[PDB]
Amino acid sequence: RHLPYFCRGQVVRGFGRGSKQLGIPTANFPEQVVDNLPADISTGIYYGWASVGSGDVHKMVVSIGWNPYYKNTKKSMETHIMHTFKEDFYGEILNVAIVGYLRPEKNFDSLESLISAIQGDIEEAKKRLELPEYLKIKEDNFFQVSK
Ligand SMILES: Cc1cc2nc3c(=O)[nH]c(=O)nc-3n(C[C@H](O)[C@H](O)[C@H](O)COP(=O)(O)O)c2cc1C
Ligand SMILES: Nc1ncnc2c1ncn2[C@@H]1O[C@H](COP(=O)(O)OP(=O)(O)O)[C@@H](O)[C@H]1O
Ligand SMILES: [Mg+2]
Repeated sequence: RHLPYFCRGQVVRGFGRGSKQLGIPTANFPEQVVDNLPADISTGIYYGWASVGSGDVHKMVVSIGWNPYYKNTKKSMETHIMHTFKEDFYGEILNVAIVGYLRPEKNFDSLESLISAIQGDIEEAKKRLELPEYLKIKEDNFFQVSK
């Protein structure tokens, strides 16, 4: 209902061990950005398009979850871009267009099942983003302003 959702934010570090350890880096936005999501953007896994600073637009998956740590029930958001970056981009602006919903959050009983799930979400996102209604969002002026 609030898709496609467009937002931009500084890329910031997270806590615990980064998902770089899984070969699947996940970029965070400051709390200010996540707080401005409409409530109807429920938790779960979404897919869409992203660029960093003035770079090209690439396919991405976003995880929207509950934060265990802040007062009230604050959400969290983290984006994995399906593009190999030559270096990190902390502090740069990540521009995102969230275009579709993949699945609700799920509980997994091992890292094996978690990693397999994430890889499957990525492969499914790549397929869904080829649909003409989603492929066109790559060309949105939203992304053209950043170049
Ligand atoms: C596409 C995608 C889907 C995810 N799905 C789930 C999920 O269904 N359930 C869950 O508990 N964690 C899920 N995660 C969580 C990541 O494994 C977790 O947030 C990890 O700690 C990344 O944060 P980090 O940068 O601190 O490592 C998902 C992550 C991604 C990228
Ligand atoms: N494909 C990519 N998608 C998301 N982040 C990437 C990607 N390639 C490199 N990065 C870098 O990885 C960082 C995320 O790594 P991660 O291990 O998840 O740590 P953290 O969540 O604490 O920032 C991003 O802030 C960014 O600088
Ligand atoms: Mg991360």
